Amino acid sequence: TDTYLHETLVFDNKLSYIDNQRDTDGPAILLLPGWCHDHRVYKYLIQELDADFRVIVPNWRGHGLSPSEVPDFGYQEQVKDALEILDQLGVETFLPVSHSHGGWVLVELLEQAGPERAPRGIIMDWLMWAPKPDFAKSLTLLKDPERWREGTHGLFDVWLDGHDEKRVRHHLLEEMADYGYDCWGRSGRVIEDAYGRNGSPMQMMANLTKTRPIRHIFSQPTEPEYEKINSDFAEQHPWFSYAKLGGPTHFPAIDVPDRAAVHIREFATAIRQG
Ligand SMILES: [Cl-]
Ligand SMILES: [Cl-]
Ligand SMILES: [Cl-]
Ligand SMILES: [Cl-]
Ligand SMILES: [K+]
Ligand code: NA
Repeated sequence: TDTYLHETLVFDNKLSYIDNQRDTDGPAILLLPGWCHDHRVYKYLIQELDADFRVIVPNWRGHGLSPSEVPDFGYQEQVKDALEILDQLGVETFLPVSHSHGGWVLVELLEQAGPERAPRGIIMDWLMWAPKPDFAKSLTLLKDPERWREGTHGLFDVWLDGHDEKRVRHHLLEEMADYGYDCWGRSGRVIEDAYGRNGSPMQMMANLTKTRPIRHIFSQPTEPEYEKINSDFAEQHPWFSYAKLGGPTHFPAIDVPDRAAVHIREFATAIRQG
């Protein structure tokens, strides 16, 4: 898998990124990570899509195999960083797919790149409603330099949802181990600011200048109340759809990769018929 790992200079910063350079018909699949983890979250999903698609996975600033402290930024910078990589690689049309709060990047990426470049988007397991007390409390903890690690552990609890999932545990306890408070504090502040200023992902997506097909595929929250906001938003908006995947954890890219692929392929094939 470290064949496709590349590094390049983006404005000030050196950013690492996956690229299989696969020469084939568009669109590119742009796999966007969330906060405080990297391309490794997508290693099983990359396997599913490798042969048939060109797959690109940009790591954010201070994210990668060797995490490093960097000056503050947010999702607007993540967008620019992603587009700069897309230019350097000479990629035109792409299908973005986000994990959790990489969705803020995805929904602003849709806005700036526009529907001819990015005609559709898949968001994975991303809390559609404005923060409930439990999650709100987590972000509070995350921002606190005294309790940030206690904060991440509270998330790992929720995310694993009482499951001894071998692969997702490896991601959280080994592949996210190196990420310190510079990331986690930053993610807390940006995410909280993202809800407050855009209201919610649903608000943000509905407020697009050019609305277009988006699908929300998720495995949690598992409650009937959460499906309902998803189906109510679906009723109300022709372009919105969703799929409940019934996988164990917060990371469908890892534990039900075959299923995540199936919805990406559907969208890719839909784009390929203009
Ligand atoms: Cl995230
Ligand atoms: Cl919640
Ligand atoms: Cl969070
Ligand atoms: Cl389309
Ligand atoms: K719909
Ligand atoms: Na567990």
